[PDB]
Amino acid sequence: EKARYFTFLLYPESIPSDWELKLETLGVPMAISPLHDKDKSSIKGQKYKKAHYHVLYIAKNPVTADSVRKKIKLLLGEKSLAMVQVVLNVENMYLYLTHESKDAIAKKKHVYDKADIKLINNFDIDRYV
Ligand SMILES: [Cl-]
Ligand SMILES: [Cl-]
Ligand SMILES: [Cl-]
Ligand SMILES: [Cl-]
Ligand SMILES: [Cl-]
Ligand SMILES: [Cl-]
Ligand SMILES: [Cl-]
Ligand SMILES: [Cl-]
Ligand SMILES: [Cl-]
Ligand SMILES: [Cl-]
Ligand SMILES: [Cl-]
Ligand SMILES: [Mn+2]
Repeated sequence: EKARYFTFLLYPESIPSDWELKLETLGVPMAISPLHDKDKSSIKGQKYKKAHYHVLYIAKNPVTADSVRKKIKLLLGEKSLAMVQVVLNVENMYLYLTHESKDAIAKKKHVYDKADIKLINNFDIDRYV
């Protein structure tokens, strides 16, 4: 029930305006997706999912997803995050940030620009695969 690689979603309405600088205070590598403003909705009668970011988070040692959730809530506020997911395939999850994983492309998801990925704490995907 512990892991090193995690992902979670952040939504503009429920994060502080200085959320990115606050993540920059943590001591773990992260990759932040481009803004996902054009993802297809799962809600009957809507077109777009609520604009959000995806964060790929690399713990230093094996930890629980709950521990990561509590850490981000203490940093960004209780309303900032509902849950944290474990990542088992870190390369595919990195590519998912721009919907360029094989599964994202199979599902015809909206492709984003890799230039809009933000790396914190010298994230380098080659180290984690
Ligand atoms: Cl930290
Ligand atoms: Cl962006
Ligand atoms: Cl850690
Ligand atoms: Cl951690
Ligand atoms: Cl833990
Ligand atoms: Cl995964
Ligand atoms: Cl997918
Ligand atoms: Cl999509
Ligand atoms: Cl596209
Ligand atoms: Cl890249
Ligand atoms: Cl750095
Ligand atoms: Mn998305």
